[PDB]
Amino acid sequence: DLIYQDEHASLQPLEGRTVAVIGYGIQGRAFAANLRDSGVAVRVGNIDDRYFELARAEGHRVTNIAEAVAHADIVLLLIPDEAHGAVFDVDIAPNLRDGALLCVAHGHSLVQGDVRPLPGRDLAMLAPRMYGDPIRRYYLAGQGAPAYFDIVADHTGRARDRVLAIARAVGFTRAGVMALGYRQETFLDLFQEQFLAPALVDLVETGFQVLVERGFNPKAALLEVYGSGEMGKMMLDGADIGLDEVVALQGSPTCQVGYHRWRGRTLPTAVRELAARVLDQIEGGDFSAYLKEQASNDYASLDDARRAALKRPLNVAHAQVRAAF
Amino acid sequence: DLIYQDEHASLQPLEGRTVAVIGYGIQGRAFAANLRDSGVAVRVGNIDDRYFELARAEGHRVTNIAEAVAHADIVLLLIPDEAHGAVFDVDIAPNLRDGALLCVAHGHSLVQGDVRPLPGRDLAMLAPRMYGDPIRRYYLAGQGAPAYFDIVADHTGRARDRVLAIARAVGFTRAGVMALGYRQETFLDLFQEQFLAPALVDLVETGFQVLVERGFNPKAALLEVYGSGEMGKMMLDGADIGLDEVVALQGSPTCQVGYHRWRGRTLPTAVRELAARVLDQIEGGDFSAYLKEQASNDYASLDDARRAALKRPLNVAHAQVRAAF
Ligand SMILES: Nc1ncnc2c1ncn2[C@@H]1O[C@H](COP(=O)(O)OP(=O)(O)O)[C@@H](O)[C@H]1O
Ligand SMILES: Nc1ncnc2c1ncn2[C@@H]1O[C@H](COP(=O)(O)OP(=O)(O)O)[C@@H](O)[C@H]1O
Repeated sequence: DLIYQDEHASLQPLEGRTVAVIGYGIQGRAFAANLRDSGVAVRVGNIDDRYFELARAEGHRVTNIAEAVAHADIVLLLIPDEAHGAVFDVDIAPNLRDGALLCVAHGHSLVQGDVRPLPGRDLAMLAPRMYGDPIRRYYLAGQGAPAYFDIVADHTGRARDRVLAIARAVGFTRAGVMALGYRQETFLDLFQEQFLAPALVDLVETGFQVLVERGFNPKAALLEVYGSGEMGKMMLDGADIGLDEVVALQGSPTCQVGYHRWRGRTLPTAVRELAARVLDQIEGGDFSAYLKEQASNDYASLDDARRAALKRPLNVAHAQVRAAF
Repeated sequence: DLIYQDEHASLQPLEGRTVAVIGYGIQGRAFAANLRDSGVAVRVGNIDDRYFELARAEGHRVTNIAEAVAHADIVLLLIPDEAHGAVFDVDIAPNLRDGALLCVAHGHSLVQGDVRPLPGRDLAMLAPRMYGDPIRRYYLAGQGAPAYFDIVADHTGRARDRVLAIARAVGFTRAGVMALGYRQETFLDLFQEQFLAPALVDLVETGFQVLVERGFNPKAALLEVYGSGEMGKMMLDGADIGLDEVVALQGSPTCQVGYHRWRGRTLPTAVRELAARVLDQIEGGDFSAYLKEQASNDYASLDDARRAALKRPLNVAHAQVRAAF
């Protein structure tokens, strides 16, 4: 495994170079803010909207995307993946200076083919593992977000040092920056969204329903299941020292005994089989198909699931809790 | 439902009264710090150890437990439940001033019979839903922790106002303080520890194993499954606006579509049946039995599960990650 930190990365490759940040959302504003604080010359490329006005008002050298790319050596494409293909073809590819570098913040856009290698220019992924605002927090708190990187096209032979110079300027090198293919990163993102995320909430919901069906106070049921933030905190503390280690160091004897009675025995094999069924759907291409179909409806059936979800006892109870507290 | 806030509670019942905080751990130090900042006269009762020295060094009027109870009108018993029975019988019950109030921070000690009603004195539960340090943070941040309360013995007719005066002084009334029996609170605590907590980690682990078994980078697998804190953050953000609502407001279309494809369909009935099997074990008394047996070994078999857990691929991978980052 190949993991770079502050000692293995240098700010030298950015000296006298202009970085263009495309977008000024939760991702864009964080990168832009850190780069500037690290002494990197940063321009903001953005469309005529509210986000553009914010960048100008916060002192950044802000123009339309095309202008920003023309006046830049490293370009950071930090807008939604839905916009990449169009912006890439019209703004980026035509104006990208000879020997310049293009970076995306995950592999979604590269796997889709919306962003592609260009003869005479470098292309990379530099994907923080924390989305948006934390990147700004961690940085100002002397820390940084862990990140993956992949050199897609190294037509200069300078991509790696420049990629890691950005990674360092933004703070990612402090935690550490590991090498991993954009394709695998994309499949981990989708897997977290399609198996893990739903399965946590389904489980949380199952606990709520069983308590309510057994005549426990619904507001209290929801509060303990996740409403407290206690389940939230455990999973954040777990990321530091380990999930079992949280129970050992923080938990009481009555808690530890009870936890360990059911640890490794709550799930039938059926769960494992679905985790593989979900991966099949991502690697095989069955999801890539599913998604295109939703987008053709204008995400009509998605907006039904949005509204269907809020009718569920859990989301009914949540509204009743927030109102009361 | 009966939920009290700042407007429905008063600091008047604490004016010219002395509050004794038994213990100075993560719970004790937080209560003590807030009470003092709210202008309440607070004494600290503690045994001859490191925790006692900390209280004295931070300016608190600190003595042995028995002395603190004798010189107090409201007593807060904020030490481990293992110590309650002994401290109660020797220190509290013999010295508890006529018409004084005893409070515990959950129902564990009351259900066990270690803390009991006394003729001529008040007894209550005031249980914050966030354990330890957050109580201090939330307070200094102008906020407070949600809490449950139960009046066990109201021999004065003044218990409720004094309980809620403490609740307000500590900050719990800001969020809100709901009425709930100590017995139910105990069963929610144990249920969170025995079904939900294990089932989250089992699920997290299942995701990790499936990814590793399919030739994904183990360090990356663990990072995405919980190591990021992204799953942690979602469940904390979920407590604010709702778990499905987090996906709707923060998630991308590709994320939302994928999440909603598997939401409500990841778990077979077997899961629901165990959630009931776990409740049976807590209400029926089968767990109360299980626990006593572990304590007779001196928690020998628990220390085996502690060490067994750290051998699991997930906890092996966690060590490899933290070291690397
Ligand atoms: N279709 C589009 N074409 C170009 N830029 C866009 C488009 N849609 C949104 N943007 C820009 O992308 C940013 C949106 O950020 P946001 O929606 O918060 O997502 P993210 O977190 O991925 O940045 C803004 O700068 C906005 O102006
Ligand atoms: N057997 C005991 N008898 C009396 N006090 C005890 C005993 N064990 C621990 N304590 C006290 O209880 C506190 C322990 O706090 P800690 O272990 O962090 O748990 P908690 O979060 O429940 O307070 C300290 O003040 C300690 O001195």
